[PDB]
Amino acid sequence: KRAGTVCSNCQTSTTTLWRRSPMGDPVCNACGLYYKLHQVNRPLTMRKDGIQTRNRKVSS
DNA sequence: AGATAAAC
DNA sequence: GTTTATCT
Ligand SMILES: [Zn+2]
Repeated sequence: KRAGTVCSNCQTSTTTLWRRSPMGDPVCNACGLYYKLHQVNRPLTMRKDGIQTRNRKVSS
C-alpha cells in the first residue's frame, strides 16, 4: 500500500519502483536515477498522471 | 531492489 | 545524448 507515499523529490504517488531513501524520503526510482546522473534536485515538470510506459523491452 | 537496455 | 520503465 503506497497510497500516500508522495515522492519527496517530485510529489508523484505513482512510481515504477518506490526508492525508500535511508534518510526517510520515499522517492520514486526515476528521481533516484536522474539524481545519480547530475546529482541535483529534480523539478517534477516531467511528472505525469499515471506511471509512464512504452513497448516493454523484449525478453533478452 | 537493483540492474539492464531500450526508446525518444 | 539523454532519461525511465520494465526486466530479472
Ligand atoms: Zn520522484
